Amino acid sequence: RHDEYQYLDLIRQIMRTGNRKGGTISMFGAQMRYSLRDGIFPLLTTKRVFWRGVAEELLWFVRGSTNAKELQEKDIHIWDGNSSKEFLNKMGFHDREEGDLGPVYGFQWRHFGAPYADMHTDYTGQGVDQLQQVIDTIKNNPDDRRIIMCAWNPVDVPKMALPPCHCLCQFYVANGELSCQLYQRSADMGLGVPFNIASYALLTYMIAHVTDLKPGDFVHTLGDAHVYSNHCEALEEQLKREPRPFPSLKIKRKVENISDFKFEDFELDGYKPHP
Amino acid sequence: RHDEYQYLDLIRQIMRTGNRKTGTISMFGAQMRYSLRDGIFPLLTTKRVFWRGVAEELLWFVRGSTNAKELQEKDIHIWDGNSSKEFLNKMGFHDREEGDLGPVYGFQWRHFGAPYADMHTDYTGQGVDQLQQVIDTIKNNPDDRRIIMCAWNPVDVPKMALPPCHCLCQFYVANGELSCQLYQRSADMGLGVPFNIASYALLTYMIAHVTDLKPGDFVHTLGDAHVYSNHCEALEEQLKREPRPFPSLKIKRKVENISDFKFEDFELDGYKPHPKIKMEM
Ligand SMILES: O=c1ccn([C@H]2C[C@H](O)[C@@H](COP(=O)(O)O)O2)c(=O)[nH]1
Ligand SMILES: O=c1ccn([C@H]2C[C@H](O)[C@@H](COP(=O)(O)O)O2)c(=O)[nH]1
Repeated sequence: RHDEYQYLDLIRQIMRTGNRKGGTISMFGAQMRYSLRDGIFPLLTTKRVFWRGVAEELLWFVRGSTNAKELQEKDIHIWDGNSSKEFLNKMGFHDREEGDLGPVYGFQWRHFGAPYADMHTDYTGQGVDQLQQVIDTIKNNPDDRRIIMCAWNPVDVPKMALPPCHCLCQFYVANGELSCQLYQRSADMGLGVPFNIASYALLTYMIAHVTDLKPGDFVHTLGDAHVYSNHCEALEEQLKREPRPFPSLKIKRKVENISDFKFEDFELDGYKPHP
Repeated sequence: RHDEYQYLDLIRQIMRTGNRKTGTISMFGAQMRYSLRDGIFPLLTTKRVFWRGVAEELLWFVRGSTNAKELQEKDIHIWDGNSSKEFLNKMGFHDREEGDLGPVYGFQWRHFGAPYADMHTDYTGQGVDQLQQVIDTIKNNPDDRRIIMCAWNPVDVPKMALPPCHCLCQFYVANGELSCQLYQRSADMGLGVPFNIASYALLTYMIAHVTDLKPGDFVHTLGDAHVYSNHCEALEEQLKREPRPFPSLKIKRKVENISDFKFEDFELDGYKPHPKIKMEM
């Protein structure tokens, strides 16, 4: 059975048995598994996913950036509404300049625990570089059961433009394969979840490449999994669609370090989503 | 189907198809759901679980303690091997006194982000009191999707006697019920997982009681779920056992705040487990 049916089945289950809150319909606790083997890339097909946005945002997290203007320069506007000087003033951050998202993902992955000042501050050597730590552990002690990267930082969540949906991820190595599990506290099934699967499947492909392992599975765990009430009609139309075979992903060259990837290094072949 | 079959089915699946890597046999990524409704308490029945240890350890976390001697005074020795002055010296903590586990669960739940000194330091008002925060959010904004308590603190994990297995938990409210999901990075299916289910089911019962809600579900999510190779014979004996109906749990009085619970406040009725099975190191 096509892996995308897990996603469609959960949407069907939520709309048919979920809890209505004043508007969403939700369920609590779900888990999906997507194979990443033999070049398979789980970019959902029953609706087009924003591949360019997935990859550019992930490269921006890997650089440790908290500056939304670096995404805007690449025509990525996912963090726009939360980076305006007007929105930042409404939250309570008065000396915060346009584009400064605060200590969001990039900062937590590269500098967890460092005191945040602004998006231009040199944080070199400050805090825990969890992304490099996971790479070092996968290479040196792959059976380790603490290969974790955490973005949910209770100290910093109030300083962020938005609290992170992707709380932590854990890696696992077996059979020459790298697997990843993501704990996502809040999942908009309609518009958020396909993008989120692609982000963490892509991070797994990147870390596998630089650790000389093959991608295994991406395990997606959800907390509050929900459908917005105004998307139900559109989702009933999407549930009529049969998933198309997933595209393949190849990395075009031997990339040495996780910081060395560029958008052009990815070759996404055969992506044929429904209209 | 009895909820305990989810646990038994995973043990069977791990031994049959798990990855062989002391040797472990493991799978990555699993999820179980245990109903906590109508007074049902998921204290596993295929082996007798240490109920007084589950409860006393949880009350010790709620107090914010990191002192294993407070558990020892109650004849609870679960944190002993990791609190000896010899073990603490091997880890690299030289000025650490006997019983000082470092900034483990109790400290992270009550004082996340505070600088840890020792187990006797007064941390009043320091760091984030995530447990009280969870309670305030459930009472004031129950639809909130950020009702989280995190014990995985990358800054403090190197100072802990042991890195936490229980990384975070999230709460959810619907139809007057409180549910909890635990993300457990590492799960020993033999002796670890039954105790761990009981701890977070009990925490859900306690928070539901103080927030005027009814317990809903406990969702248990696992990362590296495994069995030790030397426990396979014992686990094959456990798999022959049929689960008995779960016991019930009642809270004997109206407890106002999460910090006010005492072990005598719990009434666990009808616990009828099969005997313990030796699973040693
Ligand atoms: O990567 C992301 C970011 C956001 N959301 C959705 C989940 C919720 O619908 C909303 C975030 O709102 P809160 O859970 O923080 O209230 O956006 C996702 O699905 N994925
Ligand atoms: O509450 C706990 C604590 C420990 N363990 C088990 C999991 C592993 O077998 C071991 C911890 O070792 P690491 O995962 O930290 O290596 O103890 C549990 O199952 N539950």
